Amino acid sequence: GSHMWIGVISLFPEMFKAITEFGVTGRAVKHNLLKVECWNPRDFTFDKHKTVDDRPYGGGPGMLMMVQPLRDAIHTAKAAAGEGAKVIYLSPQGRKLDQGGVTELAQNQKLILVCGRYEGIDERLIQTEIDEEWSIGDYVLTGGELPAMTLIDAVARFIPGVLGDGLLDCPHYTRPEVLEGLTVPPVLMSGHHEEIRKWRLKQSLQRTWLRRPELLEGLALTDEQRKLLKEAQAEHNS
Amino acid sequence: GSHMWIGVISLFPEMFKAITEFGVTGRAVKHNLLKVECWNPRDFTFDKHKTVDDRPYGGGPGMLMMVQPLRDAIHTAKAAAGEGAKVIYLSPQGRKLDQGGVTELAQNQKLILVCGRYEGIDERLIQTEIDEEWSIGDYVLTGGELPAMTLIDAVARFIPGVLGDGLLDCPHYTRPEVLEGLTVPPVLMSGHHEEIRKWRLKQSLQRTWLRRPELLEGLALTDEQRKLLKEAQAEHNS
Ligand SMILES: CN(C)c1ccccc1CNc1ccc(C(N)=O)cn1
Ligand SMILES: CN(C)c1ccccc1CNc1ccc(C(N)=O)cn1
Repeated sequence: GSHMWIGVISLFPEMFKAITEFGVTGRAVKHNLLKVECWNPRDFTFDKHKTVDDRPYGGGPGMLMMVQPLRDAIHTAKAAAGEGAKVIYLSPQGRKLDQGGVTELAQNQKLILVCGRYEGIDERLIQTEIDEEWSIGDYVLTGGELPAMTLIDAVARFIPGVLGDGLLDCPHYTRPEVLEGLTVPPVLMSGHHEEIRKWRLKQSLQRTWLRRPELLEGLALTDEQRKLLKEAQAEHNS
Repeated sequence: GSHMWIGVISLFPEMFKAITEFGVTGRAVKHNLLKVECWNPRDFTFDKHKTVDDRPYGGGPGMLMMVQPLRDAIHTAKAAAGEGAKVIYLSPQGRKLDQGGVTELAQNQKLILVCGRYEGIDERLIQTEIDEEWSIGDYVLTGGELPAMTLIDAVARFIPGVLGDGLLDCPHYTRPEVLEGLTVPPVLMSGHHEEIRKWRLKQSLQRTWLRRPELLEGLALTDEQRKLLKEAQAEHNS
């Protein structure tokens, strides 16, 4: 339907089984809502030892991905994608991912995700082959595969059929009714649908204010949200 | 040595093969620098259908993780860890991970990572069993397993033997010397070690200023960094 195709360039394509074989994303793949197709630069080498790294000009302790096998793998993925695939490189230098960015990326029917290893890739391939650079957060990983899988999982939630507002989630409770002396809030047992809705929203506002108050500055709260937030801050200050 | 033990509670422990079987983290596991041990709540069920989810009090469309199998799995992991393991729950409601937070977390010799599925876990288990909540970024995933693997990979880079300053990385170049008409900066072929160091630092300052200027506000630049940043901004404005 609104299915999504994701090409992946990675030296460790088997890592992607973590999303393609399990849970909600594994079901999306099995039901053809999400297709994930991997190309490995190692298969595009020609020397006897299948070399995929190379030395940086200028010296330094690290290696980079070797240009030729990576470029050839990218070209093959682009040819398989046909027209209109956006090519994304995952790196700490990229645009910081957030939920608005996920929903932007989810608009593409095709994406190609390039997973860097070693110290990364040659800057000229970014210029010539990459459309957008994205980061999953301000921290350093050993390769771009976990960022690519994170991005796939986040976008997959927007594909119609895969599943069944700016604020943090409210607390949730399940059985039993008392757990190490802690009881479930009585409103949640009241059956009063509207009191339950307002309690949950007031809790989300309170938790957002206490934990991540900067997230509130970016929202235009509704009148109801403004009132419940005021109530929660009054209670907090009592 | 400074090895690290990470207990994981997950309904999909096989996802963790993505970090334990491949690349730098797979080597860390093989060489006993990193141990990752998984417990699955499904193995702590007692009904015929091995039920691991439960309905939220108050209604709503989602399910939560069932308390009893999850609590029992957590208790088993804590007993295996012995004393001093910090128990972390991965969620969007948690403290936002960044590199300073990774280095804080890397100080622990033992961690237990609880991976939520469905709409998450009962709030009272957070109160009774979880030490810290952490988020990998402001976006929603289908479970906490990719956040846990991201955290493991980021912390593993701090374990002595696993591998071979606030700014984004400089561009890097490898063979060939000309690539679709784009040449390598001559300084990197100069062999002048000190000119190369300064060029790389000036590029990191320039890229940080242009892409993520808020990161600069949190740094106390050195005199040399202040001078190279000034030079880069002068060049940019020429
Ligand atoms: C080895 N490095 C630093 C590297 C350098 C450049 C590109 C890819 C990599 C692979 N590592 C990544 C990738 C993404 C993220 C992120 N925060 O999105 C963190 N680490
Ligand atoms: C299903 N949800 C929303 C959920 C709710 C609460 C806990 C765990 C989960 C599992 N999903 C996660 C986990 C972490 C992150 C993150 N940004 O660190 C994103 N999603």
